[PDB]
Amino acid sequence: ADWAIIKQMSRYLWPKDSWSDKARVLLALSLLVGGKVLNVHVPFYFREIIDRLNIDVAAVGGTVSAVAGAVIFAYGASRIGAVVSQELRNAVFSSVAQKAIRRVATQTFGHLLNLDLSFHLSKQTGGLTRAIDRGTKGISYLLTSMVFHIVPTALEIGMVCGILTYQFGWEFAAITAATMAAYTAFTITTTAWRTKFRRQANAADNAASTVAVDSLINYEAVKYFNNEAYEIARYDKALQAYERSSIKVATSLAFLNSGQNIIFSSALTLMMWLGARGVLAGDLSVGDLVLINQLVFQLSVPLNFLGSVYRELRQSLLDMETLFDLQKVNVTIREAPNAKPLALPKGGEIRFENVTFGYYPDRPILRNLSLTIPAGKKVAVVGPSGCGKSTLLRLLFRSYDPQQGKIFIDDQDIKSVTLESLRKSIGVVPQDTPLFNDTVELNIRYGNVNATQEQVIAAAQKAHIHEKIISWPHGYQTRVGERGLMISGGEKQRLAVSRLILKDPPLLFFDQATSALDTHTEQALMANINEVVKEKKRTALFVAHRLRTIYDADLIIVLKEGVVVEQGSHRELMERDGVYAELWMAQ
Amino acid sequence: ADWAIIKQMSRYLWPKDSWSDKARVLLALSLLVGGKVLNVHVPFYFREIIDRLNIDVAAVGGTVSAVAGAVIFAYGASRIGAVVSQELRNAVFSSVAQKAIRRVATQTFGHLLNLDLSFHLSKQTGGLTRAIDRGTKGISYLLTSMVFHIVPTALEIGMVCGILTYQFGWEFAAITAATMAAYTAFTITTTAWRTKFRRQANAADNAASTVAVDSLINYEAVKYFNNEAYEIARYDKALQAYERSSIKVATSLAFLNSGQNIIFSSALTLMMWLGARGVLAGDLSVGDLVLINQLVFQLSVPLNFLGSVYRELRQSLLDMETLFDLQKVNVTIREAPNAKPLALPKGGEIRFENVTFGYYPDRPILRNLSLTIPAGKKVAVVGPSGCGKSTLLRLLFRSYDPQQGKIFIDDQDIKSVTLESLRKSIGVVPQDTPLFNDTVELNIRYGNVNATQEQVIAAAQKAHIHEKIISWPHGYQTRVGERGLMISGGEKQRLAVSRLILKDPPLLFFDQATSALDTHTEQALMANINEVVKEKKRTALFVAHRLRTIYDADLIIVLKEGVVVEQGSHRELMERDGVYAELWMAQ
Ligand SMILES: Nc1ncnc2c1ncn2[C@@H]1O[C@H](COP(=O)(O)OP(=O)(O)OP(=O)(O)O)[C@@H](O)[C@H]1O
Ligand SMILES: Nc1ncnc2c1ncn2[C@@H]1O[C@H](COP(=O)(O)OP(=O)(O)OP(=O)(O)O)[C@@H](O)[C@H]1O
Ligand SMILES: [Mg+2]
Ligand SMILES: [Mg+2]
Repeated sequence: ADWAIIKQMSRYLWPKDSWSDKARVLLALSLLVGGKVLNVHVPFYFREIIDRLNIDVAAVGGTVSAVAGAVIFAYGASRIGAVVSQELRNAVFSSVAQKAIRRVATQTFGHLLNLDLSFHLSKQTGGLTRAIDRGTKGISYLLTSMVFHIVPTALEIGMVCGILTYQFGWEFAAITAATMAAYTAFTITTTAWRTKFRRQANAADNAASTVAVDSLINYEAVKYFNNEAYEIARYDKALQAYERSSIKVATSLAFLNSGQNIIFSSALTLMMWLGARGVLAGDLSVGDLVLINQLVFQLSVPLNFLGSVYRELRQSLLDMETLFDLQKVNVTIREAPNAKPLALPKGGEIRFENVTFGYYPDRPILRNLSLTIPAGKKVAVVGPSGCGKSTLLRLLFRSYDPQQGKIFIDDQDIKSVTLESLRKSIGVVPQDTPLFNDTVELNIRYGNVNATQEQVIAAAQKAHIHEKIISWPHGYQTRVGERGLMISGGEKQRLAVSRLILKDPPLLFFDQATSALDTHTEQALMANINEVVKEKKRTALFVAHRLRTIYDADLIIVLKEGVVVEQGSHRELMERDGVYAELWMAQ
Repeated sequence: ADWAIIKQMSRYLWPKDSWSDKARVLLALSLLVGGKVLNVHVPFYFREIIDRLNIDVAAVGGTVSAVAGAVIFAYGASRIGAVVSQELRNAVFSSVAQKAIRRVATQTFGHLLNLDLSFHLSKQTGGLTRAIDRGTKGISYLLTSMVFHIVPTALEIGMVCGILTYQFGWEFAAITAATMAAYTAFTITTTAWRTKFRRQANAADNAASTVAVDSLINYEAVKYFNNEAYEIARYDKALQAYERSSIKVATSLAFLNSGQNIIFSSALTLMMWLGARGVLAGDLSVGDLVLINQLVFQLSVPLNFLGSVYRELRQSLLDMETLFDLQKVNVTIREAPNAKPLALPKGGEIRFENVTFGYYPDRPILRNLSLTIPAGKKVAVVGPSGCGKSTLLRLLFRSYDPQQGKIFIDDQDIKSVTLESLRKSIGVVPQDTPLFNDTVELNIRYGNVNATQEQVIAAAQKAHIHEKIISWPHGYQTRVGERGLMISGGEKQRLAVSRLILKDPPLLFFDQATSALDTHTEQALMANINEVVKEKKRTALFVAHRLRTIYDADLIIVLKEGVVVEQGSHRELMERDGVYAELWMAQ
């Protein structure tokens, strides 16, 4: 299972473009091998010191150079060389690992921004970004563990087994092979038993994080309804589950490490018994026994390093499948192949044909819908609340596809049109208008990020917000706060209208753009919007509950129960005495 | 500096309540000392094996029991005992560490929920929860490092210095003291040089995380204005800064580890030179030399463990000051001492007296404001957009304090009244109404979490939303999505009205509660709200831009430029021919 994830992740070890990080990888591998070779030499120099001081105890000599000085310096310099080269390849491979981090994070964020609207509506705000940054931390930790601690250790077992089989009998090879067999059997058994606790801890951690994020987003809601203790209790219960699972994780890791060190230390005892038997039989010397012990002990050091941090490693593994499964989710809003960009031969003629749509398959909202928005005219869509008139503005934008029927913009099915050209041809003021946690000028220029300050000021006049922004102390640098909450709702809505004005699209969709404005302000703003639409011959589609802003619309579409019940102008709908008349007579 | 943070954190080692986690701490410390003692015995048993196999090479014997069997088993069993007791105290102290994690996280979340509104408006959504969970990870990692790797290592230097000074000369004590001096000097110098890179990496990581979170919150904004590439580029630049700083961090950690291992291995070489000189002079034996080397090497193992994970440790330290500084921020909205709960002798008579307020000190918004909301009457506050009429509803709630003047609810200054009683006496429908990412029924029952299903259904009828919820497939279990975006805005607003209805407060504040509703729906909802207010004699304060919902209000307050320009009823404001007349004649 996880072998597939490791195979997919291995492409970041071997990039095919830069060729300089390839040189860094090769240099890190060469320093890895050199460090392991020096680390395996240092027991040989210790054996040489032991033997030269043991056999030369009878003759009188000095330790400066006569007996053991050169090999003392050799031992010290080889220890220094081993550790220095290990840290040097750590420093070298750090750059490759961090470049892989930035590339993975940017790619995954870019895939997130192209996912469907339904996924982003049904997710949790904290969960996605937690998956992103925790997955990047996982990539970094797992790459650094595999290159820094796992491969060097496996190479250490390789050379230790080879040297103990070469310089000594096959008995040591048999002992170490049985040790690796028992070690692997114990490790896989206890890992198959440790997986439940570690996935439960991750699930409870995610639950606690989502509780905290959802409580902090709705801080005004928790203070308005005095549910601070309720949110604290919810967070506390989630953390109770998390600490129970984490205690089980740690308690079962201290069984893994304990048992695998039982196996390793029993191996060390048996090998030292074989060495003692060899020493007493005259085959081996004291230095050979200390060589055996030192080799196996220097093998122990990386092994209990891996045992100590196994929690973080395998945590990064389940972070691997959660982030990669986030990358593997498909998009249901896909461009048809060989798709031409959207063209507007005449004005933005929008035509719905037999459109049937429901976010849930058992509840159709638009039911056999068929409406024709004329080209270049101001068109108003009215109706009861929840009737499905702001679901036009997100299904015409192709955030959702109809189950039946087709949508045409100038006789072009929007399914057979590139998403990029369609979404640049449509500008919409959303019903709720959250702003980025930045200044006023940045939020205004978000409509066209490469627009100059004069265009931003012009869109500020056209949205009837500029004089207020001048009257403020910070001017256009006034911070709007989190989700545009440090300014008033009417000013925030006018900023959204300013974004639409600065974008200047052929198709304009206003989803109650004057809902939070007083009568004078909405009157002036509607005057500016109407003269913009009439001057540029834009196809403007106004979804509005305030009928007094759209009584001069060219076409008024009354939408009830997801079907057009009546169309026509204001006066025609008055002599129809229909649903629009009942809406208007109720003032 | 950081010593103060460690002192403050040390209270979680010594809890004063449970006394059972105190027993766990003592058991972990006892197993710590026992494991270190056994780990220091195992070189002594290796020395004994070496000596018994060296001096007894002349006489013929077997290794089973005659020469070295008992001490081979002693060596192996002591190694097993050391590692087993180390992992056992890790398992024991894990529970104490995790309980400290849950307590710290719950306390810090609770302090966050009681902070000021201004702090929550001016913060970043990702940043606070990232600080919380990353600080909890820091608490866990730093406690486990200090009890698991730092104190055991310091105890190891203690016993290694003591044993080498006891069994051998003062020369080894002088060498090891000079080694500790050089080690500490190098470590503090390179740590003072490493702090810049590690704080820059944390700052860039926070910047990248905030960019990602702000982009994902505004997914509809980035798709509506086609700024996916812009957000990807912003995230990529932040990640560029992060990877540059992380590469510098790792490159400077591989200098710390390299140099401190230079110092340690030079110490080991010098001590083995002294041991060789002692062996050649007849004072020492071969086993004593291997004892020296084994003691110092088993000291090396924890030291390069700390060197390998020093990044994570000191990262947890700067997480310590960021989370603790989050806990040290004060609240400016504080209850007066000896504060009595809010009483309502007559109805909810609200009176503003000379109130002067501005979120920025250089821009007053309410300027010498003086209005008197009568008791038990429906009162409407109208005015231009941005005039400061929804800043009444958050300054009467005491989310902000006035700079000058006082606010009275039944002749009780709300500054001299407990926040809990004041905020339970006030229920408000906010201007924007985000919902929790849960079902419809949970969002409705958030008004009173301990209310039964019949009361939830009753508030659903009174908010004119129930029949729609029945018509849905999932009923009251319909998920509303992130921030209530998987339902329509009118239905979301009616759910907020339902929360206010279920809360049933004495004071009702509606901040444009019918802004996203059609004329029939707002007419029916206003009928239900008006009969609720009249039946229970509630003091209802309606902030509304739709004047047709509040033409029957008992008092209409016209608020322009932050001062009451005119009051009175609808008819009186008509014969005044003032600002309200100009609002109404503009229809
Ligand atoms: N995923 C979804 N996204 C949007 N609406 C959904 C979804 N699932 C179910 N619905 C329901 O489908 C209906 C679609 O109506 P729509 O959202 O267009 O109303 P609206 O025109 O926005 O009304 P208003 O503008 O007054 O809020 C809503 O009542 C909503 O409750
Ligand atoms: N942190 C802040 N939160 C809210 N408003 C702020 C803040 N800082 C400054 N302001 C300004 O203070 C004024 C307060 O007015 P308020 O937000 O009550 O207007 P409003 O009643 O919401 O008008 P509308 O309902 O038409 O948007 C606003 O004009 C706003 O620009
Ligand atoms: Mg709508
Ligand atoms: Mg308002």
